Amino acid sequence: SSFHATTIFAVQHKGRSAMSGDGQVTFGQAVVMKHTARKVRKLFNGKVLAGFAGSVADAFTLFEKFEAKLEEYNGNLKRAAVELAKEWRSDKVLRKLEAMLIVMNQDTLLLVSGTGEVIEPDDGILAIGSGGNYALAAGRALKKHAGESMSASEIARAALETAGEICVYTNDQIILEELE
Amino acid sequence: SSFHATTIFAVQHKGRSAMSGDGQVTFGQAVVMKHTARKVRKLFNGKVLAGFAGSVADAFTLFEKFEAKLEEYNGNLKRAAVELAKEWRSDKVLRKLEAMLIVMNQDTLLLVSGTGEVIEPDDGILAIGSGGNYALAAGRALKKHAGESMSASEIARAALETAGEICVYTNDQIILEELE
Amino acid sequence: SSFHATTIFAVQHKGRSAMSGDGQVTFGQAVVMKHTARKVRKLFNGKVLAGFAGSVADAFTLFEKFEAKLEEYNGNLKRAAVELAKEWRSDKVLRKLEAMLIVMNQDTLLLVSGTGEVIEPDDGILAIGSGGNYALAAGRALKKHAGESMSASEIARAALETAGEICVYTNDQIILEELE
Amino acid sequence: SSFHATTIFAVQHKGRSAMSGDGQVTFGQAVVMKHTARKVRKLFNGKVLAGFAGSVADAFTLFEKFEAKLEEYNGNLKRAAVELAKEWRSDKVLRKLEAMLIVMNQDTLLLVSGTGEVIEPDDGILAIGSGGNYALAAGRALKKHAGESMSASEIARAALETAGEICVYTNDQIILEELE
Amino acid sequence: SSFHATTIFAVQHKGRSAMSGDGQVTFGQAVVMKHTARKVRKLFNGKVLAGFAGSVADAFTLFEKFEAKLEEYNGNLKRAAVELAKEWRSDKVLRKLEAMLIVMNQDTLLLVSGTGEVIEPDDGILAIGSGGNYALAAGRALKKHAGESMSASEIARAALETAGEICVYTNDQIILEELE
Amino acid sequence: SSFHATTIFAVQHKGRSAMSGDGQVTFGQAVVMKHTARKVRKLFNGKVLAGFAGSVADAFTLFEKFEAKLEEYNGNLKRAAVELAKEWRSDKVLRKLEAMLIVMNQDTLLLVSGTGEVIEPDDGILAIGSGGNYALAAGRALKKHAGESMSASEIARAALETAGEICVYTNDQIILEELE
Amino acid sequence: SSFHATTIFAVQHKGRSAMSGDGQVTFGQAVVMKHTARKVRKLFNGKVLAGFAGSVADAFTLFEKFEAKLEEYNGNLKRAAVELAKEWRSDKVLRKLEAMLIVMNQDTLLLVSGTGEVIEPDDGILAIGSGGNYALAAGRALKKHAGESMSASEIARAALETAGEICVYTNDQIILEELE
Amino acid sequence: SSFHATTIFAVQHKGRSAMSGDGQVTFGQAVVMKHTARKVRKLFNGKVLAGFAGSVADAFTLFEKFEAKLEEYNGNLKRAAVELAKEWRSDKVLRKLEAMLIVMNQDTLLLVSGTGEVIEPDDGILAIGSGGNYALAAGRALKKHAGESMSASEIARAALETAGEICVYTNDQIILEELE
Amino acid sequence: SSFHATTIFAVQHKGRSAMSGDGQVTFGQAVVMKHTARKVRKLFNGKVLAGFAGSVADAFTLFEKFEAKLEEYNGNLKRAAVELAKEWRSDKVLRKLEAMLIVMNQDTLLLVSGTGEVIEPDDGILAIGSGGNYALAAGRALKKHAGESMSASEIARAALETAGEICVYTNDQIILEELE
Amino acid sequence: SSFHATTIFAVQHKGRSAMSGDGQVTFGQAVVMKHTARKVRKLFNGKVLAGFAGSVADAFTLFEKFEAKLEEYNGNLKRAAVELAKEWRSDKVLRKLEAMLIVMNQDTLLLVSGTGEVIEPDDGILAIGSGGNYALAAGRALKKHAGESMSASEIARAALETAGEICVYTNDQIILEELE
Amino acid sequence: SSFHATTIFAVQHKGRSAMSGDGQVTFGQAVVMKHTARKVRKLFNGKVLAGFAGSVADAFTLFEKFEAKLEEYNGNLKRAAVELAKEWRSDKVLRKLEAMLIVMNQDTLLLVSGTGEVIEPDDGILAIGSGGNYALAAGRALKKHAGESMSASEIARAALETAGEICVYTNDQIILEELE
Repeated sequence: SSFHATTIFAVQHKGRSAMSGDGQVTFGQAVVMKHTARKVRKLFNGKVLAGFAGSVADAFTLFEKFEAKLEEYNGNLKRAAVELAKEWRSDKVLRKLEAMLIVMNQDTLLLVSGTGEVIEPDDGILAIGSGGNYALAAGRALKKHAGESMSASEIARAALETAGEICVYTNDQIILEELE
Repeated sequence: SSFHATTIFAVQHKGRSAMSGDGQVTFGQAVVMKHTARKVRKLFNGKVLAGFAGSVADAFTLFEKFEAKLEEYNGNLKRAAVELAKEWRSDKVLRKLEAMLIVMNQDTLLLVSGTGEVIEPDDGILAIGSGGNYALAAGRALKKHAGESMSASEIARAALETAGEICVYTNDQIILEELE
Repeated sequence: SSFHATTIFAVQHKGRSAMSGDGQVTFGQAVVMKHTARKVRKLFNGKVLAGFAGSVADAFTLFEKFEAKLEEYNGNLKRAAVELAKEWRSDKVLRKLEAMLIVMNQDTLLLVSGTGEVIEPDDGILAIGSGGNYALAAGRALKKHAGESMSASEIARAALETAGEICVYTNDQIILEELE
Repeated sequence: SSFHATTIFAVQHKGRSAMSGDGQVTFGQAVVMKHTARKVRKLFNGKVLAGFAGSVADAFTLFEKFEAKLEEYNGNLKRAAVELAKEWRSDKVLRKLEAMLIVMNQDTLLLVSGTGEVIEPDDGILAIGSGGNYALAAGRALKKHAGESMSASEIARAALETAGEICVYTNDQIILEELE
Repeated sequence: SSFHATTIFAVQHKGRSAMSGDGQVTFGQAVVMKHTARKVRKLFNGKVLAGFAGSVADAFTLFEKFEAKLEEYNGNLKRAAVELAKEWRSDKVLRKLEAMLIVMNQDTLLLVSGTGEVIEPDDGILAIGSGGNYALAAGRALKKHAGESMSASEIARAALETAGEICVYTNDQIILEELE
Repeated sequence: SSFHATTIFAVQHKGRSAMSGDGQVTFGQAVVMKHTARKVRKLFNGKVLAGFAGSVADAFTLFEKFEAKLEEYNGNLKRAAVELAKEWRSDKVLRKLEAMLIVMNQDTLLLVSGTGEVIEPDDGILAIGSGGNYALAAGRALKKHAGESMSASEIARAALETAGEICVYTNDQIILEELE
Repeated sequence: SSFHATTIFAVQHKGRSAMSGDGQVTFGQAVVMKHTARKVRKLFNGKVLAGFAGSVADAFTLFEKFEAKLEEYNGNLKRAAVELAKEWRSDKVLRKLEAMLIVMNQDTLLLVSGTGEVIEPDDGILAIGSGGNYALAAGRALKKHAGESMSASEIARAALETAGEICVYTNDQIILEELE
Repeated sequence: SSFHATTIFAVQHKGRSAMSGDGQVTFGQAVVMKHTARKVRKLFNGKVLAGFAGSVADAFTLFEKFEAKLEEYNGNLKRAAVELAKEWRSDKVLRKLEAMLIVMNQDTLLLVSGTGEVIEPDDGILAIGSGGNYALAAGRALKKHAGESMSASEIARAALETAGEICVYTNDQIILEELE
Repeated sequence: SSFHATTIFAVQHKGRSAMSGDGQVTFGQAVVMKHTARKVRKLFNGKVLAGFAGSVADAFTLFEKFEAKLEEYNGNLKRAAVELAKEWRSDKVLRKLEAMLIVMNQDTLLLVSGTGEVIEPDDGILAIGSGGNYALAAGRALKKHAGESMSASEIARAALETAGEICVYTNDQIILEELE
Repeated sequence: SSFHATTIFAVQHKGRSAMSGDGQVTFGQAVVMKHTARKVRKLFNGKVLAGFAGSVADAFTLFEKFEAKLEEYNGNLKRAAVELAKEWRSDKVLRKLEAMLIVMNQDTLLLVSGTGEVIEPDDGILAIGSGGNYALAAGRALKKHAGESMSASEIARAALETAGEICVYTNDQIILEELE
Repeated sequence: SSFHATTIFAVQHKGRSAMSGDGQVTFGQAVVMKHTARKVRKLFNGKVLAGFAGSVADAFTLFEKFEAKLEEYNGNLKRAAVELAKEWRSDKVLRKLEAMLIVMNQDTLLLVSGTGEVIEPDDGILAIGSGGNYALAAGRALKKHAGESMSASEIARAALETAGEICVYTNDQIILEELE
């Protein structure tokens, strides 16, 4: 069989911008090889958060094509988001690729898919990978519910946390990133 | 094809005991026939909450065998929980049956399965049916997070709410039940 | 292969109560054997409308069990609806059976299923068999939009009409029934 | 799994020409990621309406090839329709592509398919994406029945409306477009 | 593998009543064991034609249950048709049974199915077994077309004839039956 | 799913040469998008009838390669028939292509297949697409049977007619073509 | 579905060398389109017999490559046999191809396969296509038993004959060929 | 989907006899409902250890039949082991059942299976449920290597420990049992 | 069928660095062809250990690309690890390839996958091929428990040992390697 | 998954009568639970050898029904062989049963199958279970080849031996039985 | 379907070097086309035995690439073995290829696989194709057992012999080769 997605969660609340992801590398059906991996990077002079879901070749790889194209247009996510899609959708080797890409900036927030989708969350919460939905369900849940009572940073941390709790493919060691 | 599960969520917080479920009846792949159904009943002189997931024949049906056996032992869920399992696990017609049964009392809380399982949630949250997990992920999420800030009743309401929001098979019209 | 469901449509608007169904008997993949069949009967001194979907054995058969139990409780659809569910859900031969049952009265309106479901449409339109949805779509659509502009009888007629238009399994010759 | 088609509906009644589509982005089995998206664009100095179904790469992408070839022949839809078919049908990457294209003009109206089909509705209603039929059913149904009673704009709106009602893959927020 | 259906064709034109069937026994995928078999019998003092499709146990077997029930009601096909369905639909061993039963009388004409269907051809042509459709397509074809120019008897003969000509599972040696 | 074949029927009787086809565009399982389409063209100074089955890109497309190669040999169907096969059989994009091509001339008559077959009907009747066989069964049926009593033109018309009558994927609006 | 192989049979007895094949063109599951086709040709100044099985493109096509390489080595079947194998086995389009090739000369006798096999029958009977074995069975059987009693020509004829008898895919009209 | 086995491990080293099992109740694909469950019981005046794997109905249920037959023969595991096999293997409801049974005594040690197997480990380690092997691997491994260095109790504990490490279906909270 | 992975195990304890793998070559379902093979090589002036899993072509092959890129950056595993990933992940022929690569150095330790993953075990044990987990289970288990009590070399040896015990795909003859 | 067959080999040479079988209990795909099991018993005052293949419930179970019926006829294997078949073939629970039964006497030798076969080896060698064929291939091999050079007893021993050597599901610890 | 492997057996005993293979060409499921074929060749001035398994195109083909590369290194099997693997593993057309290659020399002995394996039998016996295992089981069997009592040459002969005896896809006519 294959390696399982990592779970990754981005959220944007009261103008803080945040991305949490697990470390759990779940190989095969059931086996776990590692308990920690970095797939949330900081891109472009800490201006963007991007987490990928996938293999660190694929991972690294996409990332730069997002860079390249971010410079290639001086800060416009949406634009570069797109022009990557095009690039990803077309490339033989990545077009087939399963996972997605979470990109966000100071302002705004994007799902970006092997398949050439690019998605914009109405409510400032995006989420990918194994437990995705579970954390999505945590995210949206908290924001709606203890927006005032908690933070950006915090809400995301927690997303993941809940995930690992319902979710076999998600684990307690969380990486956390925010912009300034 | 078949009718989809309803989603139902029970939770027990700061000694309030609560069960929310959607109404959405999703027939076939995609079609929706109704937007309201009662599958959360009050059982045994408002002493127990029980929601089922399923068909109201099956529904009604199980319910009474839980009654019958609740009287048959003067208030002991666990006991009756079990002795139903036995009964359900064995019966030709219900043993095959898909969904589960959420039963709770003043005190405590149980999953009860066609298959003769009976389950006890460490953290006082149980959840069944379509969006289950999504609401489970809301439940556990809130409790952990705005326990103080919100209620029994409330937390459950909301579970469902979030569900319908991620979940195609779950819908906004929620039934709510609590004991005293 | 098997014979295809017939399409049947019931609706209830400004106090008239109505059931339209096609005649198309579509055998096998593609073949059509007949262009007319009656599966909408009048039941219980023209007090109820019921159409079934299925085989006229199964058809006849269910119908009487719904009779028997309608008398068995002096006009209560819902009640008898149910008690049929029970009976159908249990029976070896009818439990497995595919199609559902539309039953409505002066007052009110029910889906009733081999599976032990019994369903109540918030908005007075019910629909079964091949083109079903197509006509549910038409139903639903007419009422919201030309409630004023058209009738019970007429709205039902049309549903089917539109069905046979999109749907290869539904055909122009429609049986129409109403109560008084 | 994959993202679900969006539902799009075009219709043409008493000389107004109209395109409605939902916003529901339904990822995976059941999950919903967004509630709004634009895939109905205005093309060629607001002379044509076109909605696509698909991914905004694929979306964008097709659209321009339909531009390019619309100019390439000074207003002839049908012509360009075709010549696109050809181009789409051949291209490695778009040929396999799932969804279709609705293109209409002042005058007339076209389905255009990855497969090299190009389709002309006898009755001025075309329809794509998830709930499609549901809304085609509504479309078709409205026009036959409340042609008089309602408009272009309005009939299209409603289609979608009814869709989101039966259909779990279609949602209430509708984008509406007409030409002059 | 299994033995293939025989093809059988009944038709009723200008008040002559006629049933043709092939002899071809096609075993396994491709093999042919026999070239002649009688599955068209005369029943009830040459009052009825009945052909079955199937095994001559099953064959013989059904036949008598049609007899029995024909006497059991003094000439009413429809009635007995039905009451067989019931009987066939229910019996463990015949309910599963694939093929159908063509029954006709002086007057009228019926398909009768393992599944408890009973069918009435609007246009006085019925047809079962391998080439069914091909002969159905001959039948309906001729009647519509050289009604005047040909007979009952004749039209049926020919049905089969055409069948064997398009159809691998149908063969030239035809049995022919009519009533007086 | 996919668009269904159109049905098309060519026949050659008492030296008249004729091609009928339906209009029915059956999309998806059951849905119908259009009720009229031209896929029977006149080719080569009304010297040849050719109907295709398929997409009008594919359609148009094949057609010209038949033209081109018909000129390329001054009237010899068979020859050009073949040399197309070669061309079609080899081309990546059409070799996979499902449907076939009916070509006929003043004299004679050919099936021509994506797969590089080229076929010659002993009896001057060819037929493709959805109801094919049903009309084939009508064709061969009539000719054999009311050759004298009817025409080229006529026999073909009717083919289709019968088809739509047994066949869900075939519809009453027929296009008719003949040479002089 | 696809067209069915034609059955072809070659045999070599008391120094006569013989190839019989049917004419039955069996399209789709069950349908028959033609009753005659030539796929047994005479090659190389009536020095070789070869029948193919397949499509007359593929047919023609292979044949010439066997020509070309027969000249390419001045009468050596086996040699050219092979060198064809090579060529066929490699070619993208013919490698995948289903059927095989029977080639025989004055002297000797070969099976030659899309797969790069080349086969030599110990006992001078080779056989391909639908009924093949059936006729190989007949072949083989005749020679062992009425070698004396019958001929080359005759034994081959008969094979096919017997084929069309057991086999639905094989038919009575046989093409016969021998060398001098 | 279904609930996942719990992992249970028994081992027997330097005359102590030991059973460890996790608490993880893993429902569905990925979900976890509980983190604690007891399926290791003490049987027969703390004379036997037995853990089951399964549902606490099935669980309870088997257990007693092993009681009953343990008394039924005054301490002989193997005997009763068997006679249970027999009983389990035969019973309609338990025969199909998935999981196995670990039974051990002062002396000795048994696998016992729904299938009528009864197994004796040469080396005193037995193991069932989700992570099983993982822990059998750990078991086996510890004993061979740190027999001296560690205990009964301890070796068993650890097995599970290591399980929950590799295995997503196994979790940290371990129930531990030994006899005297 | 195919040849089975060989089992390979690397571990790193108290600064010794170790790789054990079996010799069992298990062809087909059940068959064993050889009992010894070398797929653990010493790389880069005995500075690295690497074992592959696979075919000695694939084996050899990968190995050198890991050489080449190890030189290509003067001792940095991780770096070269990656740059290999890239290369492997991309290459048509190696990308599809099943097995992974274990690479470790004086210092540190890597999984490297045809898929473009590159993995770092928190606890210094890595493991591939047939029995893998079994030995990972043993690995992991030994270190936690008899770290003190045993060595690098020894712990690795044993892993495999235990493997061949549970695992039919792993066998007693172990190749052992360490660096200095 | 399931437990794998044991391998068992019976052979009869120069009037010695012998049965060898492995011990290897291979659970699941790959896992091995035990290395020794007795499934070769001596029956009927050491007059018969019988090995079964299967579960020791099933095992024991069959055995006695062979006993019972052996007494029930005073020494006639064949007879009792048969009358067991009947018994086994019919019984609901054993008729489904996979493995077979090797029975032999002073004289002669029998395969006896769940399915109601009873088989007699021409050459005095029978063999069942995992490696069957491999040992069968050893058996027949030796006898043919070093009949003189080796024994009954010996040849069988060895069978198994070879098996475990090619065969993953067969292991070195062999049980051996002979009569006098 | 396809042609079945030939069986081929190489063995090396007391310094004689030997390769036996059957002739049986088993086509399709069950059919046999030929009873003799040479796929064991002598290569390189009778210095090497090589048998292939497969098609004589593929066959011949591989063979020379083994030659070429054998010269290309002056007698080193292993080396050339390998460098073929590389070549075979990579080539589009042979990499997919099923069977293997048995190569041996004066000294030593190799399996060589489409997949880029190259294998070395510990015990000087290799075997490929249909009955492989059966003869493998004979080979290993005899050597172990009547090494002294029989020869190289002999042992191999016999392998095959036994095969054809258990094995449907292996036949009595054996080709035998040895070096000097």
